[PDB]
Amino acid sequence: MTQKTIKIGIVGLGRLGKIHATNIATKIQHAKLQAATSVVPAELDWAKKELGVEEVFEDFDDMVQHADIDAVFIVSPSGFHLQQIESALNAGKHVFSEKPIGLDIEAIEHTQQVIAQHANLKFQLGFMRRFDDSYRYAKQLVDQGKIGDITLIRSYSIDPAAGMASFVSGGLFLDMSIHDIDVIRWFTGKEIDKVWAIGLNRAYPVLDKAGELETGAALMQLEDKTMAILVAGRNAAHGYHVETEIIGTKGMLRIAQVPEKNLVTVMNEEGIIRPTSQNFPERFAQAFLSEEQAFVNSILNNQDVGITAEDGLQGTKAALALQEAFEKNDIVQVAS
Amino acid sequence: MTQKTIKIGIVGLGRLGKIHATNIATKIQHAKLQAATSVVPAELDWAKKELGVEEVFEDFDDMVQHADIDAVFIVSPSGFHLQQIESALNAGKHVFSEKPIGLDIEAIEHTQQVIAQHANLKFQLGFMRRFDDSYRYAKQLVDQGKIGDITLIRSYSIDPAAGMASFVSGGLFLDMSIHDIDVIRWFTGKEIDKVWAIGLNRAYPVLDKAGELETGAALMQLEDKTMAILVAGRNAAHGYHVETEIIGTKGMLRIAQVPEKNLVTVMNEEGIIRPTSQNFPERFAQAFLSEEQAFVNSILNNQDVGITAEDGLQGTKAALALQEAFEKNDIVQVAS
Amino acid sequence: MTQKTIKIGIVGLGRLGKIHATNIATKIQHAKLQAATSVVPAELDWAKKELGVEEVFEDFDDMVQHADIDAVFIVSPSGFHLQQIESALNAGKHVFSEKPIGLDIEAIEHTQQVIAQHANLKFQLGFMRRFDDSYRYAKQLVDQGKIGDITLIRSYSIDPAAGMASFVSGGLFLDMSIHDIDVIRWFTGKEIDKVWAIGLNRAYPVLDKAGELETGAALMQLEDKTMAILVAGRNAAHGYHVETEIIGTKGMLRIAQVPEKNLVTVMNEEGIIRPTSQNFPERFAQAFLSEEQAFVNSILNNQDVGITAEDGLQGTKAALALQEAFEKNDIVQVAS
Amino acid sequence: MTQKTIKIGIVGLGRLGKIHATNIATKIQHAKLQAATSVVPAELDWAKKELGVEEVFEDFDDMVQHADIDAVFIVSPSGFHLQQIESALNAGKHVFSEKPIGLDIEAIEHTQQVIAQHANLKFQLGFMRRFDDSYRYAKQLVDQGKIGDITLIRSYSIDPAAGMASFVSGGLFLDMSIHDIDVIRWFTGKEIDKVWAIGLNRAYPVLDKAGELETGAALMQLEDKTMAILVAGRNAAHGYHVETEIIGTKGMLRIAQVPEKNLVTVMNEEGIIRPTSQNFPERFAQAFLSEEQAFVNSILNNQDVGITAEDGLQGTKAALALQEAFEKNDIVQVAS
Repeated sequence: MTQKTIKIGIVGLGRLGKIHATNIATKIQHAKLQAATSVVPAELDWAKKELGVEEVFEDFDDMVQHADIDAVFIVSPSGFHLQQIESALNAGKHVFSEKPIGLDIEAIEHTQQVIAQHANLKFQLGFMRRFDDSYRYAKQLVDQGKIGDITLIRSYSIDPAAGMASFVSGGLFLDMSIHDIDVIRWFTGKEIDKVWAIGLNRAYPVLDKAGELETGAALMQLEDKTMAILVAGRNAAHGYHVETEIIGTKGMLRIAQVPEKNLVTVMNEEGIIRPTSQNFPERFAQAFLSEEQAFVNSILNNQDVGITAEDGLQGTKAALALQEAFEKNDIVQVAS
Repeated sequence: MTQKTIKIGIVGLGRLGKIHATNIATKIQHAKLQAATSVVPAELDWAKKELGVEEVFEDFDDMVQHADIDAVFIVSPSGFHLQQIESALNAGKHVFSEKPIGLDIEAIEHTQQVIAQHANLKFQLGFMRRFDDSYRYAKQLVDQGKIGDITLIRSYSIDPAAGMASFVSGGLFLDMSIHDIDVIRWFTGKEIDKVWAIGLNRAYPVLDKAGELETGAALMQLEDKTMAILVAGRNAAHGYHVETEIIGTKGMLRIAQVPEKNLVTVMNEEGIIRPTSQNFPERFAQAFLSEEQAFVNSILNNQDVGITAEDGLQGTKAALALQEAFEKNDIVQVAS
Repeated sequence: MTQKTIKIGIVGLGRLGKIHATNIATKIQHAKLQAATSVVPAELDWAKKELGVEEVFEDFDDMVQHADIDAVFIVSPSGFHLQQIESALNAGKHVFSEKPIGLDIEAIEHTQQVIAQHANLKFQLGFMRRFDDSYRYAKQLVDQGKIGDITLIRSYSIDPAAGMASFVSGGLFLDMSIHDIDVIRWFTGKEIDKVWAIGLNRAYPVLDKAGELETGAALMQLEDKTMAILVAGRNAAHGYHVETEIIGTKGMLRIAQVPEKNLVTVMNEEGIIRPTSQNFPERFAQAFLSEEQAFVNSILNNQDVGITAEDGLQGTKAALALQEAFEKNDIVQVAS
Repeated sequence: MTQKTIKIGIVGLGRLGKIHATNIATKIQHAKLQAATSVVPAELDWAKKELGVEEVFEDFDDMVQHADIDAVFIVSPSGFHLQQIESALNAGKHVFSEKPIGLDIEAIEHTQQVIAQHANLKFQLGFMRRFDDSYRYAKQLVDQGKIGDITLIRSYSIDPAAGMASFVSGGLFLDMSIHDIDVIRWFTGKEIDKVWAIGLNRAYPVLDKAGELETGAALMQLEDKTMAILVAGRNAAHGYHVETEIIGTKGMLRIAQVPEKNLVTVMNEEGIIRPTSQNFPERFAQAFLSEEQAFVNSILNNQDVGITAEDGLQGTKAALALQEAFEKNDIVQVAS
């Protein structure tokens, strides 16, 4: 009977890897988590015991050469994405890769070429916000012309204070802002021209010498003089604050003005309380499932999803520009 | 020059009396707080020292007979309203009276007659919600036909838990619900036919034997089979909860769905917080000022405000019906 | 390998039946939609074509006698639930049944006996709100003692005006309020003693003669003098309004104070807009999936879910009491 | 009897001037609107007829030399503020001046000297947001240490689209952002070091050649590397959007996240609607009254309010810096 099962091998079983692994194994239609790769033995025992993964590997190339798989999910550290993407494509496997695509512009361009040489194989980057129901609803309003042309986008990505102690990386803007950059490109269809970024380690000055930032902000000018504002942070007291505001000529919208946990309002001595989502797995649970299913369906239906290596390239380049602008404390042109 | 100063004498310098007194003396245009009556000497010294009241009295009839006043504000305990209303009108004074108009239906009707015999004098009852900006905005929407005919009104009046200790009266529904009854009559233009009320002293069972209630609820059927729901209480943990919901054939609205204090949203470890108004003087500050100014302006302009003794009568009767329904634990017809 | 696949046969392929069918076939782990029963041929072709159901039946007893199934999902009209429950249990099948369990108290008690005689088989009623994330969050707060003892519950179930034209049944309270009754019992652990219900057909008087109601309201007194308020309706202009408020001695909460569609806020000429969920499949999508998975898992793990025939009985009895109270326009004791 | 009446002369009877005039004449305690100056005769007839102003003048120096006044309210166009401030102080009058203090840094410094030479006379600038109840509530939380040290402030001032047609000035940031600059200085106690501003005329390109901007955005770095973000605009579809967000080390708050008009929520076919405040007189009505009363009380009580010429100077300088940064499309240091 038509359209069978896509067998997937995963690499990277950190927090996010385990979410994708668990989802593929137990929720995603027409998919099997067949293989897993990790350099941490305990992670491979987990894959076998919890998810019943049949083939475990210590090495990614070993998995892609030998495992009974049609596709891979790449959830390794960012420095490994490009080489693993190329290897999987060269072994005839469809590829889902987490963001960022890579860290080095030249290396990324090498991978773009490899991808272009395997056009029959699916390649999808994990910009999961494109699959989130609220982002999609806003995108629809924008596409329908309901707020007119976009004049400004403000996007915030602030991690919960709960993560600061362990955090004390590639930089604040690469870590926190790449989804925001992609959202800006997605909604506008436009590119970013120049940026200025500033930052502070006011709560945790230890990050000064570690090179890092606890909170940063940026102003960006787009190609048609569209404006964008970013805030990125690692120290939100109220939970996981990911919010995107779009201002248009005819209206305005905000996606998660505040990060409401659910439909429950609590009233007590502190006033009126809306509990908040606390972390990315909670906030983006639906989006992760949707992007995984889209990847599997793309293979079965031979239809591209629309999230390209170019989207990856531009994401990384803008983030590098923000980083450079922060270090120089000056305006930087992205194309340079 | 046209339209001079209305000199007012006040009786009752409890919490609410002091608010009206302070407002008349310091905020209200074309008004002077000329006289004050109280059986508490400290209250009269307060009136003299804080507000510069020129004439103090221990007795209301003495004030109305002898003070240089055009009008009175009656803010005494409810059992004194009727006799003070009659005395003031018989002495040629315009009358503002706090709710309730009185407690006894027969006695109230006696006062309605006295009022009818002094039609040249203004008489206004302190149903301040009619002057509140939010209530007025909703009233306007209703009057303009924006929600169609009203099918149901739900109104809550819940005092803050901060007041329970002192509270441990005339009954819960007379105390808390008379404004709600008036709001229902005001918005609908309709009368209440029969009611059932229940109640509980779950947080403070001491009120069982004291006759009182800490929380009560009621269902009411209006003359055209319009529905109304009341909740009254003395134990709100989040502040002063006064909320009115109107459901119509074309739409629905809520006045203070939650009692927002101001425009400030706070985000911290507890989630997203909206601080709340804490007590009636805070919530209804604007309404008190507006009704006081309306009273003064009515006298200067010789124009009736529209809040009549009949509005007072029906308020008290419906509240008595709710009380009776609670005590009998059965449906009571208001007209009986 | 441990714990295989639960094969399910479904009866009833109306709107809700098709949701359960689609979910079981495509989303639920360890489940197969093996069989379907319907008296509408087009529905059986749908089951075969859309979901690949292998065995179709025109008759429920034929399905339960002959299909290769372990369990049934009963989503037929309410008058068929009891007989189909008994038949499935007598044929050794685990049973999920939609609410209400049945319509006749005596007939329901007959089925309770049959259920008691098949204790090895799972029986679960579709009170899906118990599986909804927001309801569960509130339940947790209540269970943890965060609002103290419950003094009052107000619950609204109002269907969108979009459905009125087709609607123009068993009565308004049986149709709309049974989930609310169950929620009240679930949160409190208490039973309902007596009720009064009123109603109106103000937008659609045609329902007067049809016996029906477009909007109704009720006050209920529980066994410990806990209070409850219901509103049920078929004419909400803003979408699907299902809201539950719980007032406790230490706090208060509302589940879906307003029925927010998602995390998107829109700002335009009309003010600040939150779009709303429009219908039950949208609002309770997660809850339906969760209750279906719970049913399958209960069978695999041999662990009862906790939603009993008694919960069904009490749901129907309270709804009948509300109906009787409405028709008599008087207080009715549920136990009578 | 102690503390008499402050007689005030006003200049400028545009929209804002008429608000101050009306307030002083009819609401403010211990104040009389004695005199008015305007070069528009109709405005002087208005002052006489509507407010009963006794002395009208065509010339400001004539008013301050000859009118029976103790103080002035300067609500003329911005280019006249400095010369009118100096004249009033030299004639022994207390001075309230609207923002901005002036437009030219050198000229402003000349006026600062004149002010320093009249220390016995009150001087207050109309930064009314400092008197707004919501801003004051947030200020209190910040002062009490509740959000810790401030890491970022984002402030938006967007005028309603209703004003665009007439608007089609001194620049967008001087017009719209001076209150935001002052708010940033007020809350932080810190100064602004360097800025970058960008802008667009996407809805109304006619403003390109007129020199103006319809929407602009800015990033600012403060002296301790505190961050600030501004958005200024003239084309808000939803009303008057003035919002200030403060992010601290321990928490976050927003003042008017959305510009709620009142406590009324409306539910209809468009979803859940909160109507919005439409213009500055509506939004800041309370603040205008409070700052006027503070000015009068400062004179009566001989106590400075705390809003100085320096606050004015820094407001104008930062706005000029934003303007320069926009024109050059580069980072500008405020102190240069």
